[PDB]
Amino acid sequence: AAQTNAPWGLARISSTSPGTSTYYYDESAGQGSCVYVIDTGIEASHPEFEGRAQMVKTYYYSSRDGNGHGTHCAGTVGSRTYGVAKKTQLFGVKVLDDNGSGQYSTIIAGMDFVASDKNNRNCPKGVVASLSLGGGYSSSVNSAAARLQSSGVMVAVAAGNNNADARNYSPASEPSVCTVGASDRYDRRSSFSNYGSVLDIFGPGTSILSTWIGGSTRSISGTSMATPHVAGLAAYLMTLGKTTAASACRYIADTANKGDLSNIPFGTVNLLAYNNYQA
Ligand SMILES: Oc1cc2cc[nH]c2cc1O
Ligand SMILES: [Ca+2]
Ligand SMILES: [Ca+2]
Repeated sequence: AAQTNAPWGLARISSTSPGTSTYYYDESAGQGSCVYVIDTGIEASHPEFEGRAQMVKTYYYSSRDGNGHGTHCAGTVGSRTYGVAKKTQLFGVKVLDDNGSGQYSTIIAGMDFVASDKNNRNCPKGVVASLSLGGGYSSSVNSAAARLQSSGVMVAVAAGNNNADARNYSPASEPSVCTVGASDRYDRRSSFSNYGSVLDIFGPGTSILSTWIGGSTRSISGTSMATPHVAGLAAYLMTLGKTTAASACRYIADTANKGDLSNIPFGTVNLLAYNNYQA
């Protein structure tokens, strides 16, 4: 299948060169898999989700996304027009408030929640967890991320936007999960993207168009936008039967476009997420 005039990030992931505008993908499009977006919530009623999205847990007064960040990330994972895995099932867990902030204890609770909750869901092709969040190093937060991954969920986390070594940032510094850096449409590391040896892969993160609250759309930037590109790609590859939750990150790195990125510091991988689609 092919989405013509697709957002640059989607075209990039199914391309071997920058500057193309068609997103080529397998029609299975991630159906049968499930992706938990642990963020500010998801506007499930948005037309772009076609009823494939649902709030599953809040840690605040309401489960609605009053911020937009979570809805944006979810859209990149699996909305019809802006998503990587267009037929995946989306579950929202609101651990961040409408200002986009949350405390470590509730973020940890949200992760433990997902590890348990996936056991009551029908996700035959696999389960993915997308975490476009993070803060200063915390061994408890890293530990919660490692537990989720070991429970059998493919965990993808943002590297962070401090243009620094991701080793001092928690979600990102946990070695067992998939740490995602950001790149722009000219194949340069995004100027805000953290880097370092803990990064596993890079994904499109600068000026990413996706869904927004109020049934709208908006273009924003961040490793927060790169993360869902690979969470969505993992779901897509899992329903294709190419990999499993435990090895998806390594599989994505193994099959990535290598050496294409510029502005990559020595010691940081030069790998860009690639679906390897051949029609
Ligand atoms: O990168 C991000 C990190 C955190 C940490 C808490 N909320 C966040 C939202 C972000 O977009
Ligand atoms: Ca090339
Ligand atoms: Ca890793």
